Amino acid sequence: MVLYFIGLGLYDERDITVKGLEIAKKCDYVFAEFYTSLMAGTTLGRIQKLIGKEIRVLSREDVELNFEKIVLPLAKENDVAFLTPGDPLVATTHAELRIRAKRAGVESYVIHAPSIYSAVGITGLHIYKFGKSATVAYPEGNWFPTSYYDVIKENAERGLHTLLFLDIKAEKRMYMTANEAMELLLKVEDMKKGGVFTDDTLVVVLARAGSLNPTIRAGYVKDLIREDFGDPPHILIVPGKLHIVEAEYLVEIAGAPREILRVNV
Amino acid sequence: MVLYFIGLGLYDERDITVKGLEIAKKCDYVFAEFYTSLMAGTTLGRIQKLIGKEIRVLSREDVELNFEKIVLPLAKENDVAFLTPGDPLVATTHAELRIRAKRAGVESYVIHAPSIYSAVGITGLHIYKFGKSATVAYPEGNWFPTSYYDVIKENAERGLHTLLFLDIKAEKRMYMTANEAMELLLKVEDMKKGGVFTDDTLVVVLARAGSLNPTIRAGYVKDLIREDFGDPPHILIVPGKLHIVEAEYLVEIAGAPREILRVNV
Ligand SMILES: Nc1ncnc2c1ncn2[C@@H]1O[C@H](CSCC[C@H](N)C(=O)O)[C@@H](O)[C@H]1O
Repeated sequence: MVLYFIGLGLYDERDITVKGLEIAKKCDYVFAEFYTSLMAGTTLGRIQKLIGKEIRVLSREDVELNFEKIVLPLAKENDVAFLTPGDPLVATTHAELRIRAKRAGVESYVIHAPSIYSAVGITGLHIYKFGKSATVAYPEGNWFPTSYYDVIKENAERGLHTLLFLDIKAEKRMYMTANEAMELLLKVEDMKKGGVFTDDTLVVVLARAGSLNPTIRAGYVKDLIREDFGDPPHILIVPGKLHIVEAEYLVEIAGAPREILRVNV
Repeated sequence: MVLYFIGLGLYDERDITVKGLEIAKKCDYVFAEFYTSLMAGTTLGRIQKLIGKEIRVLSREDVELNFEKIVLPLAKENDVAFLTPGDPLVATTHAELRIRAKRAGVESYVIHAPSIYSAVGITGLHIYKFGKSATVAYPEGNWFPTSYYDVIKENAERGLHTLLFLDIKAEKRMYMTANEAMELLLKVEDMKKGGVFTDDTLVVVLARAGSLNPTIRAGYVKDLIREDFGDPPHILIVPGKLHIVEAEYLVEIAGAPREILRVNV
């Protein structure tokens, strides 16, 4: 009778909310997609074991083109769940699927889960200070995406931090590292020369949020661009002007150069 | 020797993650704070029964002034949990507590949970389009703060959405309603005349996010200002120019008038 969109969280199968788990366990059919993000600390098997249900994984094509043919038909006479990494409606286009559900006469409900969008709070940067977000996409052929550079410029001008989601090519098992994102940004900088992203720019890297020991590092691009931040997923952040407490946390917790403690007010 | 910052999530006792629950259950001591926000869909008793541990609630003073006197001494020789509504470290004052832990020679780990910051994705508005966030504070005496109005102005002129956290008197457990926020914003507009918030402004109200039955409503201030959005908590969003997909979700899912499809896109 219903369709549930349930987030699985940041890193492993235990990042699902108790609410989401109890609801999933009682659903008749369970579908899921693992192309919008990477849960580096679990496997399909462990997720299936926790929920006690077989999980039918769908590809991007299955979802975007055939969601109404694969999932919705069952939701008309059964309780169906659609699982996704992190929060199902953050930096995905899954919200549109609720419209398809409605038009198909299917009621849908959303169960949230920890998202990287809010988890960056662990970097010590004030969440309210984050401005517009952007995605660093892999260049393809003659096409080299650069909109994310303008976003950083716009936020920085306002003293706001910029969250940069990094690209993912699930089927090819490609996960953009913070290092690759920094390299692309330097290239865009040489092209636009806006002084937005250089070797002297302070950046923050958060890798495998959700795990108990995520990698949290802050420093200048010149020093971090070749640093090993561990396995993906990674997210890159370009902070705006720092408040004293933000700088203190980056130094004490993220190993940033003590010199950033001296904010230029 | 270990302190766990564990998020309780959005609304009720089941919004904690499985990871958070299992870790909390094994902790020797469990503390909690309910001053950064509240858990409107549950009670201390229900949270205690779920975790199966006595929970010592701490006031803002207990934490800000005495975190190292009350919590850290126990964390030095035991496993201690510190529960917070939402996702830990979204609240600005949380981060610094990890530095206190470090100074006391205590290891700390963060267990994330859903935050309203990311849960607003259920409004159908693209997460990347949210700019700087702000809090609408109740005016009192001769004090009439209005910085949140400027935040909306700066975001909107850049085509970005503005997430407005509404004031809460945690201690007294009194919540500002979206209606009161709209009244205040109209009040501020009449004083600043910036043309930022008027009867013709399109707003989105999200009430009781996390619940299976949150109220999601979109429409013009003139129509929503006296509407009943149900019990707290309420969140108010002033969207910037909309992508057609965002507008269609607001119409189909949030009952927005068809007019937004031609006026706000
Ligand atoms: N645990 C994690 N650690 C670091 N980055 C993460 C992450 N989970 C997701 N990301 C980042 O976000 C991108 C996916 S965007 C989809 C996000 C998801 N709906 C959520 O709510 O988190 C990844 O390519 C990566 O850059």
